[PDB]
Amino acid sequence: ATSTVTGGYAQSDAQGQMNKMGGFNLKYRYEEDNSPLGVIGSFTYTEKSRTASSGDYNKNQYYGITAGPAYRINDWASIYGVVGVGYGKFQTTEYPTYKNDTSDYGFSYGAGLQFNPMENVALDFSYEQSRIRSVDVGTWIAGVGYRF
Repeated sequence: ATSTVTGGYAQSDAQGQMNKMGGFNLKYRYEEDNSPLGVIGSFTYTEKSRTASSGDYNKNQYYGITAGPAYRINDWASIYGVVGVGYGKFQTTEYPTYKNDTSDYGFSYGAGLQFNPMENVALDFSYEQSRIRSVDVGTWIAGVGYRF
């Protein structure tokens, strides 16, 4: 058996919305007891509550639903390119008007890389990019956890 366990942050900042890293990631992987299979799936949830002029809600979230198996290359490595989906949500209006434009899924892809130097250290790294109306966005997850 093994359990990768990880401890890293989730950032998503964009050319018009510097939504600070107010979120984490985690992952889970089983080994199949009958094949060298794995899976990975990160989840991220960032939030930073926004007022401070007079009361203008600038709510959004960034979350990245990541999915796919893990492939057994040769020796001590596993890579898998995966999908992700990274977009804003909620809106900016506050006054009785509504505005509702930027809130509908984009397209992303990532990779699952998963590395183990030690027996209480594991680290893993993914990168995703999205293009929301020509707003350049960056998303990566990195950290350090433990190794079971």
